[PDB]
Amino acid sequence: AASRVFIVGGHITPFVGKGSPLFIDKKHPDFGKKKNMTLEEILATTVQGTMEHSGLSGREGIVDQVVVGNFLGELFSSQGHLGPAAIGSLTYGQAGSKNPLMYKPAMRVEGACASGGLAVISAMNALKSGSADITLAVGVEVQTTASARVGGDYLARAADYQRQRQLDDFTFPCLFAKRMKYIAEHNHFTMEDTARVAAKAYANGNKNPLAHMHTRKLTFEQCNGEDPSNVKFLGNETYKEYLRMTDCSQVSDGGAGVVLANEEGLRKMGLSPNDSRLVEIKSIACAVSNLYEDPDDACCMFTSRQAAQKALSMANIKPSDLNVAEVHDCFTIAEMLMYEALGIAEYGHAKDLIRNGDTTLEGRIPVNTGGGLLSFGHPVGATGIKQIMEVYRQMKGQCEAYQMKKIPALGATLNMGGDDKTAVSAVLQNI
Amino acid sequence: AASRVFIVGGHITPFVGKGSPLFIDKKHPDFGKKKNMTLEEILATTVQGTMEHSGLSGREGIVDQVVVGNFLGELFSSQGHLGPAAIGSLTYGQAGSKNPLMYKPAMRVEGACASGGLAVISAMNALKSGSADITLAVGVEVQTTASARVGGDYLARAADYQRQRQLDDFTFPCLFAKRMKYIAEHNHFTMEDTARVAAKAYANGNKNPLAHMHTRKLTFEQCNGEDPSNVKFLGNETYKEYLRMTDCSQVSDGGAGVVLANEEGLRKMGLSPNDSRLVEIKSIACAVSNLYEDPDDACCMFTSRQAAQKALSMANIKPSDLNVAEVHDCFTIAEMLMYEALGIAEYGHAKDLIRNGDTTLEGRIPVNTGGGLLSFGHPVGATGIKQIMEVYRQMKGQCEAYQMKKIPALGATLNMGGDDKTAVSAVLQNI
Repeated sequence: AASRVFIVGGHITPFVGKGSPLFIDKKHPDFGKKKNMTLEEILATTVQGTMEHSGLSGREGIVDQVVVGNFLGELFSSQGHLGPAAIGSLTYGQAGSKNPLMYKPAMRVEGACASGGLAVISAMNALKSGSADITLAVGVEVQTTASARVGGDYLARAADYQRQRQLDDFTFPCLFAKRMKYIAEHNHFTMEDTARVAAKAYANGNKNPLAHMHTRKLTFEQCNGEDPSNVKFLGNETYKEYLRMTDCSQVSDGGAGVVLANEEGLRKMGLSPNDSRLVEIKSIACAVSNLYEDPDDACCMFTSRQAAQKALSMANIKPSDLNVAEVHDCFTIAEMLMYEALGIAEYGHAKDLIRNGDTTLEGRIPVNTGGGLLSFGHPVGATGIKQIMEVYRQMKGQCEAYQMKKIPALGATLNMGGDDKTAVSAVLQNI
Repeated sequence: AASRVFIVGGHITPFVGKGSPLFIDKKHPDFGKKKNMTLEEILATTVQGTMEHSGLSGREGIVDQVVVGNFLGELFSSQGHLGPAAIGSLTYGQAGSKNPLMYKPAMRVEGACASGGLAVISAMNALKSGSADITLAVGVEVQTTASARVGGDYLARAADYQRQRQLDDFTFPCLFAKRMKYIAEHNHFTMEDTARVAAKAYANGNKNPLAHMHTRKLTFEQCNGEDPSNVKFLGNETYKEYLRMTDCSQVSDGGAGVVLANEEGLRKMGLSPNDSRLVEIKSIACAVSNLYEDPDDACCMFTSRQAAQKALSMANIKPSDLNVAEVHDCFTIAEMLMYEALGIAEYGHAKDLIRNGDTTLEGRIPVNTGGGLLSFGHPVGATGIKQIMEVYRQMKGQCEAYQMKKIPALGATLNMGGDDKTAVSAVLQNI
């Protein structure tokens, strides 16, 4: 009865927002002449691309169900109910066309910035339960339709809003600035260390045409505050000094999709489980903590640590076995904590890794090889599936300018929601 | 083959809003002195009541996963991320208390007014997949924090918002008024038939202390428009004449929860699968259509029909085998169409059932025995789980003044999202 799950293929759209030449604003050659994609268009592009790149064009009816991850569509796009949006995504814009997805099951799932990861878990339950053999998991978000401050208030839906919205209009930046204060007070790592994380993300993004910040070049020195425009922007005076612009992930639009199959699903598609286009999901785990209460030790992401430890234990591997990882760098501060949650650094030693370059493209454990949430960008619902697909892409040699020289055999993802209140971690094995 | 799934117990809160003596407004003895429950409070009450009534007190750690159904908490309560809200619900308001739900998997699922039904399917996939043996599915909603018109706009998130919000502020009432015009043009049923649905709902709700409209008595004649206050309130002139106030489900706050177990889960609790406190979920099915396109025949809810047909076929029963049902009467008009989608009336014959009383408490197929969405009320995320629990309560003889005299052996639910764009249907078998 031991039922395995395979990534058959997937798709990542360019991630776009302010600072990307692909984002249309008063300044783009096409301003007034063309528009940025709507949520519906990103979803359509993501579903279509996922089917295309997974060998399902012309046989989309063998997909059993679709799970959508999305956090804030109801706010930014006035649109919930993305299940039936997904069902209409294959033929979006062609009135009355034949539609092989009609009447299949579909839903949206949500857990803040972990929504993409949750969509993958839900898809996997289906594949393991008798009810599906092939599933589509897609994550989409549009956040460019509101100002930075309105956006902050929207993202604050991930916080304990009643308790924490008062911190700052930029509620999440402030919650992480609050960690960094405590982190500095305990000498856990420094603001130079977090600058070094950004330097790496932006260098990696410069090699990735899909990255929101692909065209932006930043030195360590700029990331460390030697740039007048790298402002300490928070309003809350208690935490203001601990966060720079470059410490923050992007407000982005984008989508990512993956096709997941069990062994019967592979058979229906004419594939063997040893097919070299495949990657096996050896394990996936989810851990969720208490929205209403925060641990004292701001130097440890306990929930993320639990999810990663569960996933690694289920896959029967240790962190030192990992060859590549994607982690939830919603801030530079978060990336450092993620190294310790994943277990690739001991508590208090993420700083060793970032000072030695161990997580750069040339290091022994490259992390966020295409730019992370910092430079690739952070369309919240897409992020969890983008993580999975970036491990997949490295494993199949598809990353071009940021391709790892040594093709990774084992990889991990670690996707987080809110201030370490939801976490989803997967262990992937190259086939 | 697959593991069987059992309802072990569950909970329904009173559903409250304008017209309920339990709802605090400028007119309640406690106005200015006490407040209505927040979403967090409803969720706490619901999670605690569910554990309470499912024999899990003290041993809540044996629950493997929690799934929350909710539609619009991000709008009405500025709060998403209800997974970790649920984890914190067991001990809500007791700072630092020990919490056996810590680090369990949890998420929110969403498909408009089918969000509760989808929570149930999702929990069931977990039970069948190796990852859970006992699950908690809870559905909650708070909608009384905005006006009726704002509420209309928020509920329009269930529509194709870009395409359909233009119809009316009351977008869903208008979409169903639009069906009713077409229905009247094809003689499918009448506005007198839909008055009869309301009259039965309010009579049933008068026997149910949990019903939002428990204290409101309405004759058929009032429901049929012989009451000056029963107005045709829509703005859209094309559809305005086809919908009265009493045709509409309530804007309610409330929660419902259920504990679901597989065979191993029963064993862990000390229960045998023949225990007379249990109900078996013999089948559950989901069907989703295209958000962007509508079928011409407004007289058929094709999606709901597909879900019901799949569920009945999986359970190897016919509609005529059913002894009780709960259907999605978001309008009286919807109830009539639900009879035909469920298959207890043939196409064009729901009118025969409402005229002959077959779906009343004394009929051979009672439907919505406690008031339905019309009188019990409609906290959208709770509805789907409330349906399961109402069938359970009838089957176990717990409905008091609205208890069926002949205990039902077989029951069905049909939960719908939006304008028949998502449907979830379950076949329940009494033990």
